This record gives sequence, structure tokens and C-alpha cells, in this order.
Amino acid sequence: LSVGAAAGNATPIPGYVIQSSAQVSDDSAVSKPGFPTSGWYPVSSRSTVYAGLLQNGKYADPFYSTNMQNVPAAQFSVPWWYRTDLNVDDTSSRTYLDFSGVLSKADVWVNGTKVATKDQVNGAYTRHDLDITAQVHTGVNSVAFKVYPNDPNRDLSMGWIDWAQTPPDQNMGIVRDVLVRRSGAVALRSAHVIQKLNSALDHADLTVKADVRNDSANAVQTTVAGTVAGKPISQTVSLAAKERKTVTFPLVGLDRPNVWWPAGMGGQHRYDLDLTASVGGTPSDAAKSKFGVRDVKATLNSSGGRQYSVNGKPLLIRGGGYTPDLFLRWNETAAADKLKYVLNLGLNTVRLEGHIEPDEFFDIADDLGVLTMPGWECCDKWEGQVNGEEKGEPWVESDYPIAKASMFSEAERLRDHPSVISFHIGSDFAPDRRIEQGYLDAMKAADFLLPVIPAASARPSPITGASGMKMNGPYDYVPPVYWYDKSQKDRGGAWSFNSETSAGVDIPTMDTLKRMMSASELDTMWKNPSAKQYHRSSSDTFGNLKLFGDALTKRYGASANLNDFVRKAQLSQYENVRAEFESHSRNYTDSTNPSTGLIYWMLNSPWTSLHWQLFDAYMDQNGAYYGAKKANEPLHIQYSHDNRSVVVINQTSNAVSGLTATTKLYNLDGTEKYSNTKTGLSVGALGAKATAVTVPAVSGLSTTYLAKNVLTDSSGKEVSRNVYWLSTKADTLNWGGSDWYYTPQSAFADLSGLNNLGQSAVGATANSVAGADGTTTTTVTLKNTSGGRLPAFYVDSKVVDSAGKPVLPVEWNDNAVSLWPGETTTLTAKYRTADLKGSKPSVRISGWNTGTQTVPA
Ligand SMILES: N[C@@H]1[C@@H](O)[C@H](O)[C@@H](CO)O[C@H]1O
Repeated sequence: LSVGAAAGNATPIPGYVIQSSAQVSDDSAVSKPGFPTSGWYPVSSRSTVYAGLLQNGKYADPFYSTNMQNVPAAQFSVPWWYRTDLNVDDTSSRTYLDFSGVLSKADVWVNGTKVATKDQVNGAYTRHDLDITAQVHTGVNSVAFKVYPNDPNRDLSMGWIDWAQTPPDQNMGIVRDVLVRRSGAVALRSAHVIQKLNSALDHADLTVKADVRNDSANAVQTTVAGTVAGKPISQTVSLAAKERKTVTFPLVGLDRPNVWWPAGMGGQHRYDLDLTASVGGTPSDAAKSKFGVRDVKATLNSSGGRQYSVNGKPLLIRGGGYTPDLFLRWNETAAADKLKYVLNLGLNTVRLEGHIEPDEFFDIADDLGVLTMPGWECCDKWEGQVNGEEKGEPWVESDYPIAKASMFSEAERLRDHPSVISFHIGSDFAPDRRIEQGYLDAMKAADFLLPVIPAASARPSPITGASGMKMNGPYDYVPPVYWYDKSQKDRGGAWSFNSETSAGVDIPTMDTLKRMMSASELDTMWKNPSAKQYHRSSSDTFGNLKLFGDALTKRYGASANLNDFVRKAQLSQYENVRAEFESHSRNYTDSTNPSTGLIYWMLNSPWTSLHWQLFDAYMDQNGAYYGAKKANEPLHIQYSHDNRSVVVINQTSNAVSGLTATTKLYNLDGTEKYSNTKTGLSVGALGAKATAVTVPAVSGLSTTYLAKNVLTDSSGKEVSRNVYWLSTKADTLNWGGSDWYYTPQSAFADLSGLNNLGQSAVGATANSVAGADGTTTTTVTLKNTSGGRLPAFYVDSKVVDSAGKPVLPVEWNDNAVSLWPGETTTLTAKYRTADLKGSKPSVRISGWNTGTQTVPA
């Protein structure tokens, strides 16, 4: 590692060697140049200890079976060292270490001098700016962090709640970059742009702020100058030796600003701020950043629901709870791939319940137009002062400035990312008055001006007040009609802001299953859903798949083998996730107690999982993924499980007219039993709706039957197709048996007729184009080629290599399609040509009642 002396240099440390403090008897020795490190583990930047150990071989893949249980965790109850050399050719410039992401805390050492202790460098989110100029010399220098064990119940850090299983090291280590900064007499810090747009969105005012600190021995004059949004700015201030000042620039007007919008509502432009602090007509330090020109509000409606708006347009939040990797393994491409899946699902938002990602994650969210809802997490140290018998320790005096500093450092990091639409200062429990005041003060000090939400539950805080949100569950199996409930004011139906809910178990694709679980584990899964599954949750409540398995059997019919269990799981998950979203889209425009938000629990999993996910840890796409994608189409037709109304939803930024909605019921033998064609429908922009028809009680339906809903635009183009498998037997709730995480059923729909749906046929041609942008698009033309009346039902197309392995990540325009005899659809999948790994592409096509084939693409 070499760092130049250039003013404004800020170079990330690319890697470390690590070893347990068990092997280090003299702490001061480690950071002396020449300290031997034989047997130490080389690890990349942003590594937890265990991730470093995995990078070196040292344990088997924790994504497979119970491999993670075989790691001795005692070794992580003592500190580990992160060490690097640093070459400095020229000590003319001052030298700083600027970092955050230390879990839980650290002593910091340079060339045999302890520059900071774990009392100062404490908390995952706290930022540190350590001037190490006195310690640095020309040639080989050495830097070492003694990183202390992490306990999320004790430390203001990150924990995993009940999402997965506990990482053996509790994620101890350094999970963001440590920057080596160089600068002259004056350091430049905290440069940012306060931006205020008018209601017409055609003029903005910019107030640039930046701090300058004179770390030299003598008084200086400094000039802070550069550009904001293409316009020149310059201020000159005096600084005493050791003085820090905030420089405020005179207001800058910006006409016809290139306003940042959420995806689909306009562009995702960010402007640049570029500053240099100069001393004696020579640069001393420099900083470049971005900001977006966007207004956001989050207010309580007349029903008490939290209602977001961006640039004066109200939105229904449609999102998922986002999580990083279980061992905080960072990959910039992977972050991009995950946020891109958000938009392929048609979602608009992700929630981060703690685990707040490095800066690049928010850069990508900004660039893609994905809204973000960061905040502190429940159920550990963060809520320890207010959450009673729940996990997390009561706070002592030294906790208060760590929390406040954590808030200041996150507010400072997040304030100029336009994707950020709020910060949750509480999750579960709202903070008390003292803690809340600390957070509000930190945010004001950082000019963090975004909406503050006191909790994701219905709990108010003393100052900010009512949350406008609810956390009533469920987190486990409930039938599709559950989501249409508005009668139960303590449950999770479509009304108010649903900040975290799902129907629990989300079995991944067979391809993923075979990568995460052994033959014997998979066998238990379908034979005994009641058995604990390591790849569900460490929580007793969510340790097994019983509620899911019982419902699947009741409602699909008993599983005959593993393949049967999996195919049925995919329908149940598509059916459920679809209803969850669709109910919330429908009730968004209710006059009273509308739904104002939905955060699916969860978008994704920290690892290979059996629950709470839309896409799995390998980026594969199952029935839950496809069901969410179906429900969130920009021009969409849907069927209401409560009242049988056919409803059109327009997610787009423009009102649409001249639509026709066609609804047809079929028995499983293919007989049409009902048809309705509703022409001339209009529907307003940004989540508004129109009712096409209420399907009547039709006579002579098979016990399981099909509803085919089709929306066509005024040109005649089919813009949405949506096929439901329905029963003449209702799912109904035993509401009085409700617990915090689910409501049991008093009767079960009968969808078991699908077991005996006759065979149909498809019908497949595929071709691929490798583009100059490094992507390949594969186009597949599917046709129901059968000679009878039977639809080809639930046809899943997968891009695969020559070995039949899924090419991932992948983005389809549509998938999991249903085609009546003689009907054709053309589907389009896009992925990185490089992810084929030299293979020609093929397409695996599997339908519920059409078998499996692969065709060359
Ligand atoms: N905010 C938490 C989530 O993190 C958790 O997964 C869910 C299910 O236990 O409960 C909520 O209390």
C-alpha cells in the first residue's frame, strides 16, 4: 500500500492481514514496521473476521446445510487484529485515518503508538477522523486495529434478530473502508448541499456548506472554492491554529433543475459538488460529491396513516425489507444486481431495518431511482432502553454519546442521497425523550432534513409523535383473503402503512434447494414440515415450517414427493405474495383508512433461506418472486379475493384511457363458465384504480377453477394478463385464535383439483443477441400447441447453460405465464454475457401441466 502526498488524496486500505489477539502478547508490537505476521490471514477490505476466514479456506460454505454450526465460536470472544503496512514517500502532507464500520469497537495503533482506544472508536456507525501526522514517517509505516468482539445486545452495532442464524463471529471486524487521507495545513470535511425546490419544481435554491479545520501550528487564511451544479463558488475565512469552522456559501439559484424522480416518474439525475480548500495559493484538501434536487414529505393522513410524497406526488410505498449478506461480504456489482431486481419486481422502495449499507449502495439506489427507508433496528442494543424484556441491554451513560454520534455520522452520510425518503429513529419501540432528543439534535447538526419516523410499529415517540405505521404481523402463513381485511384493527390487512409483513415460508427453486440442503434435509422438509430447519430461523417461533406445511396440504393436497411439495410451494407463494401486494394497491385510494404502504418481509435473505424472501441468496426467482412481479405491473389487472371485483391499477405517471378488461372463468376441463368484457375504462396515474366488474356467483364451477383476467389497451395490445386458481370453498379466518405473528384458519380453500388438471403442451422457440453493452438478451416464443381445450398453466422459463444450470442474475419482462390453446407469448430475458461463462445459452421450460423441455437459445 503506497499513498501519494497530493492534497485531497483519500485512499482506501485494500486489505489487511488478520489474527486473533490470542497470538499477540504485546499489543504495541503489532503496528511496528517489521512485525512478523507468519500464519496471519490475508483478507480484503470490508471483511468481518469470519468472512476473512472463509476467504482463506478455513471453514466450509455456511450456505450449505449445518456447516456454520461446525465453527467454534469461542475464538471470537477475544479481540482480533487487522494489520497493514503503509508506504509514505513524503511526509510534507498531514495524514489521517478516516473510517467507520468497526464492530464493535477498536484500539487503533500506528508505528507502536496507540492513537485511539476502544472507548473512543466504538459503535459500528461512528465515524473517526484520526490525525496520525505525529506518528507517520517516510518509508514503511504500519497501522493496526485491535477489534473487539461484537455482541449486538450490548453494543450499538448490527445484529440479526430472527432473520437467519447467528454468524459465529457476530460480524466482528471492519465492514467499511478505512481511508488514508492526505492534506496540508487545512482539512476539508462534511461538504454538502442543502437544496430547496419550489412547488412548481422549476427552481431550486442551493446552500453549500463545508467545514475547514486548521490542523497546523499557525493561523491561516483558507479559500474554499469550486463548483456546485455547474456554477462557481468561493469563500475565504480565517482559522486560528486548531480551529474548525463551518463555511456557508451565499445562496445559489438553479433554474429548470434536472429534478430527480423515483424510477418510472422521470430521470435520476444527480448534480456534482467539487471543492478545494487552498492555503497560500496552493490546494490543501479537496472533496467531490453528489446531490439530488428532489422534495420528499411524509405526513399523517386524516386516517392517521403515514403518507409519502416525492416532488409533491403522493405514492403508495411498494417495497421489501432489504438485508445485506449474513457475514457483511461487500460486492458493488451484487448490490447493483439486488437493487435492479427491485425494479424488475416493479417495486419502488426498500427498507433497511438497521444493517445500513456502505455509500455505494445509496449511490446505486440514487442512480436506479429506488427509494430507501433506512433506520435503526429492533430487538437488540438500539432499543435496549425502551424495549423491556426484549433482547438488548438498558443504556448506561457512555451509550448516549455513541448513539448520538452514530446518528450524526449516518445523517452526514445519507443527507445528499435523493433515494433516501426518511430515517426511522425507532423500529419496534419508539425512543424515549432523552434518546429522541439526541437523534433530533444530531440530525439538525448534520442538516439532515428528511422525514423522521419514530417507529415502524404504531408506537409514538414523545417529540415527533405518532408513527402513522403498524406492525401487527403476520410473519407466517395466512390465506390470500386475509390481506383484504379491514375489520381487525390489531391485524395486518391492507390499511395504514404495513412496515414489515409476509406469509412466512418462501421455498426457493429446486436449483437453489440442492445447493443449500442435503438430500436428507430436503426429505425431512416435505415429509415433516414440523421438523426444525437450520435454514429458516434461530427463533423458536419460526424454527420449522409447520403452519406452511399444514396449509399446503389442506389447500393444495398432500405432497406425494419432494417435487410435488416444491411445485405446490411455488403456487402457494405466488398466490399469497400476489394477494398481499394487490390488496394494498387496491385499498390505497380508499376514502377511509387507505393502505399507504407495504414492506414485504423480506425482499431478500442474508443467506440461503426457506423464508421471508422474494429472490434467494443466489438471485434465483421462484413463485414468490413472480407473484410479487405480477402484482406490481405498471398497468395491471387483478381479482379481489374478498368480494370478487376485477380491478385495474395504473402505477404509471400518466392517466390511461380506452382500456378493456376481459374476465373469463374456466373449469379445469377447459369449459368457459363466465365471460365479461368491460370496454372504455379510464384510470388515473400513480396508483389509482377502476373497477371493471364484480364476478357473480357462477353455477356449475369445478371445486378448483380458473379466472383468466386480461387487460388490453386502446390499440388492442395485451398489457396485463393475470390467471388465478380459485376454489368454490372459501378460506376463512379464526380471528379469535390470532397470535402476534399469524391468524389460524377455520376453513381452507380447496385448490387440490390442480393435481388432476390434464396435460397441455408448449410450444417453444429461442434466440439470443450478445450486445455491445456486455449484456445478452434471450427472446423466447412460447405457444400452447395442444389439440384440446386445456391451458398450459404456470409455464416457467429459465435461462440455463449447457449443463442446465440457471444463469443468474437474470431479468425477464414476464414469466410464469399461462396460455390458452393456440395462444403465443414472446418473453425477453437479459443478463451479463459473462455470466454464461463461455456456454451457449439454452432455455429450460417447465409448466405445471406441460412437463419440462430445454431448447437452444
Ligand atoms: N422488527 C422486527 C423484525 O426484524 C422481525 O423479523 C419480525 C418478526 O419477528 O418482528 C419485528 O419485531
